[PDB]
Parts: sequence; structure tokens; C-alpha cells
Amino acid sequence: TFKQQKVEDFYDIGEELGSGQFAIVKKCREKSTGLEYAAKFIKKRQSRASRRGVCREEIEREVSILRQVLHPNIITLHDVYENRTDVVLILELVSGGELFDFLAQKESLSEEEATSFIKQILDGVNYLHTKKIAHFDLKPENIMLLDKNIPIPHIKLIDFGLAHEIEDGVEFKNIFGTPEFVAPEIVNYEPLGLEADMWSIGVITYILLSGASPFLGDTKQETLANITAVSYDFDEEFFSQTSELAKDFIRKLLVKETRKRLTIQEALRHPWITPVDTQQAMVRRESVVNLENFKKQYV
Amino acid sequence: TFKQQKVEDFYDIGEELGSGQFAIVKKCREKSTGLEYAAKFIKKRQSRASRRGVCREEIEREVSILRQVLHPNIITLHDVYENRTDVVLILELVSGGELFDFLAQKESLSEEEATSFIKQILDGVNYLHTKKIAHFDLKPENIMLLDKNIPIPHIKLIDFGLAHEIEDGVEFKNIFGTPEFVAPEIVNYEPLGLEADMWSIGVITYILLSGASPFLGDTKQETLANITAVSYDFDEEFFSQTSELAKDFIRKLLVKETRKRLTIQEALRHPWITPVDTQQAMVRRESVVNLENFKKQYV
Ligand SMILES: [Ca+2]
Repeated sequence: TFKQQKVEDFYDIGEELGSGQFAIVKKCREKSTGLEYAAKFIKKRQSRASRRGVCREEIEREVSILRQVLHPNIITLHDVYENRTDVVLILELVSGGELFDFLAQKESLSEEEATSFIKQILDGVNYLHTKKIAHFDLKPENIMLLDKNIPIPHIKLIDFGLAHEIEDGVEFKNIFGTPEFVAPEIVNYEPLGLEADMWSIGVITYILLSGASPFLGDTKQETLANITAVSYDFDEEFFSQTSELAKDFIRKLLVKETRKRLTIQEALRHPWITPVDTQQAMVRRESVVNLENFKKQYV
Repeated sequence: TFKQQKVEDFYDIGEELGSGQFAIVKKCREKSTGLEYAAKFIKKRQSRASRRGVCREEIEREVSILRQVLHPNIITLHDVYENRTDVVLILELVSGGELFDFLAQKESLSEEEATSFIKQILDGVNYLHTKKIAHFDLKPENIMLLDKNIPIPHIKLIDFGLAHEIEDGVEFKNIFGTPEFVAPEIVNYEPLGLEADMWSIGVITYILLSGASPFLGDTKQETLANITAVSYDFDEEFFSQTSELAKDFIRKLLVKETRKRLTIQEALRHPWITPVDTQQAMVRRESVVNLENFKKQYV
């Protein structure tokens, strides 16, 4: 159930935080408490054939999933309102900007520091996967920071518009997501599961370390072909300062066969995320991110 | 190659006619002639990773295809300008609005009259397929009229944003288009050809006669499933006045196997389009379009 009231009776609506093509997000403040939040206005789809808005069934799904999740690295749902046109989700305010845009301003970044941000993401996704929840839209712009003005920023995974609970012995197939970041089973219209998220993590890791994107072609047709042929390389132009541990981590994620891809638990336990001896920790410490190419590709 | 000049040096730019995600159209008039056209501004994509704009390569392809086609049922290109941000296609002015919107305002409509509009579409597609051009975006909003105010409106296929030349021995695969109208090979990411256009015609015919949509589900996920298993029917609620010839036409278009689907020439020869005896033509004349459900689903 959604509250059948005028949201603006209870919240002062403020400046825009961004706007997808299916939602508009704005700062707000609950009048009764004075606490700040984000108000995510979702336009309800008015007809079955319509390409505008979202069908209330999928909004309900997003809400149902948000309600199950409480974790430091996952956006927190506060409330839901509804009128004739929109459903409005009141969500924890995540104002710190994107992770990538924080990194783009660093003057130095080691793999050690890099892995510490990546672990925050793995913690969030581990939590969802344990609850059998697939995010299905992991990509830099859904990786945000609470506050970009503290020494080590806190990551929050946002936007559960495509998230889905995965049911055993129940097949889920659909096509969606940003081509650059989708797993081969999405392009190939094959059974989807928690594995797609793991693929995305590899692609995001690849970009964070190097500035390059593994499968991105000159056109979408090219991107999809690269994905499905699992066609990519570790160009020395961009990867010459990247550790073998890093590449091994990536290599084990960018795999077509869903059952051979590292799970979230295995990713957390990979030596590049969780060194098992001093030697590995030193190597990681001595490997640097390609800030120069990273900054360049992301501006 | 595109004229590297300021479009408005040569045209008076008028009112906005329409706009999509990747183009905006304004009415215009060439100064030297006084003749009117439509100026289609297409924003150039500025980076490979960017999701905004169209890459020049695909704009070139669209232009390249339009320059090859002169046929009374196909929009006719006049010129192309280019500036810093945009490529501007100067195109024949098609002002009569959408075919569907005109049908929806109709009092009565027989299958004989319906096949008359469908034939116009088949003529345009036949011309295209002869030249090995696949349109790849056959759907209602891309089927316009020159003048809705004459007894028998003149149909014009528009929007070659997705059109592609099909090369023998060259595999083309991609994912695109409107879910309601895409063939199974698009959804399954299989080799694409001229056959996809024939599927689309099937769907459009289904809708035109009945007002209902063969594969339309409650969500995209469902639409994609229906398409792939070719799951549809002729609900008597809507098809009770529709001839067996019409349904046979649709049946032979909505087939999964690309090799068994009717080609464009076979469509053109189908008895529902091209009756061989007085008996068939009577039946057509006596079967009525479901204007009532049609108006409802589209207006
Ligand atoms: Ca497939």
C-alpha cells in the first residue's frame, strides 16, 4: 500500500538532484521533523502500449525490494506517497555525487585505496545477494557517495528500478540495462540470476583501474558483439602498472558461463580484495591506478 | 559528405513540428525557392560512452540509405547540412499526421479499404527490399500521410534511423526497436534480415483490423516472452467480423522461422491483398474493421 496523500502537505520540496527518463528526484525535508530526504517522483504508465512512465506493478516491485534492505552501503527507503499521476518514494538523501567523479579529482590512487572502495560495493551487493536480490543495474552512476567532503567517502548503491528477487526453479528472462555494463546472458536473452551483477562488477573494476572500457565499441552493435564474444584485452598502454592480482580478479568476473563466474562470496575472498599474506599486500600497495586515463575518459 | 554551412543561411526556420529522443523537427522554407520542407536536427554524439546523441557513422548510414530511395510511399531526402553539434536532414514535408490517427476518426471501414492502405505500405517496403534495404522500425508512428483531407490519404513511410542494408554473406545482429513490434530474431539476438520487416507488418495489420495487439503483455518482460514463443490468438471478442483471408495473412506473417515467413512479394500476392476471383473480393468487402476497439486502444 502507498499513502494516498499530497506529498507536499508533509514535505517541503527543494532543488533537483537529477532526473532519469522515468523518474525525477528532488531534495526535500519532512515538515514534522526537519530531516532531509530525496523525493523520487515516478510517473505512472497510463496505458499498456505506452512507452511513457512506469507500470505500477514494477514500481510496487521496486518498493517491495527497498523495504527489505537495511545496510550501510544501500540506499534506505523512508516512505511512499501516491497521487493520480505519480508514485513518490521518499528515500535517504545521498548528496555526495558519484564515486567516479570523486576519484577523477584525486592526484594519486593506489590499488590498495582502490580495493577499499570496491569492497564497499561488494559489501552492499553481498548483502543483496544473500537476500536473493539481484540489482541488475550496477554501473558508475548508481554508485554514489553520502558525503564527498570526508577523507574516505561512504558508498551507497542507488536506483533499484531494475532490481529483482531471484526465485529457485523459476526462470527470469528480460532485456534491459546500459549496453556497456550488461552481462552476456542479458544480450543473449538467457536465464538471469545473481551472476549478472558479478559481471558488472568486473566491468566497473576494469574502468576504475584503467580508464578504458573492456567491451565498449564504436556503436551499440559493436558493444553487444564484444560482450557476447567476451572480447577484451589488458592493453599495456593502460594496464602497465596494474597488478596480476587485479587482472586475475577481473578475468574471473568477465566470464560467459554463469556457473564459472566468481560469486559475491568468492569475490570478497579473492586475494586482491582480501590479501592472505604480507607479500600480496605490498604488491597491491605498489600498484597505481591509471588516474590520467581515468580522468580523461570520464570528463 | 554533408554541406558545412549554416542551415539558416539558406532556410527560414519555423515552428517545431515534433521531437524524439535523438532528433527535433522544425518546419522550414528554402529562401531561393520558397519551397517548404522539414528540417530534422540530429544531435551528434560526443563520446563513445555517451548515451546522448547519435554517432556520425549511423547518421551517415541513414543519409546514405535515404539518398538511394525515390518512391511515392517513402519519405524523400532533399539536402543535408552540418554544424558543430548537429547534422540537419532537409526532408520532404509530410504533414497529414499518422495513418492510425486518421483511421481512428473514421465512421466505417471495410477490409477492402484497410487492405488499400496496407497495400501502400507493402509497395513502399517492396521497393526497399528490392534494393536490399531493411527499414527495421515499422510501427504506427512511422506511417504517416501527406494530406489527411483527401478522400484516400497518401501513405509515407518515415524515419530511417534504424534502416540497414542487408549484405549477402555478412551477418548483421543487433538489439533495437519497439518491443511491441519487434520480430523474434531481434529479441533472441539472431541473424537479422529483410524478414523482420514482414513480422512488423503482421503486427500492424493485426492492430489495424482489431484494435488489439498480438504480443502485448502487461510488462516488457511479458511482451518479449510472448514474441519468442509466438503466443497469440484471435479473440472472438475482437475478431468476430474479420475474414479468414485476413487471419491467414496475419498467420503467415507471425511465424518464428525466418525462412517460412512470407517475403514481401508473397505478401503482395496474398489473396487478401490481391484477390484472384470475385468471390474473395466480396468477402473482403463484407468484413468490417473493429473501429470501436481500435478507437479505444489508440485514442
Ligand atoms: Ca539468444
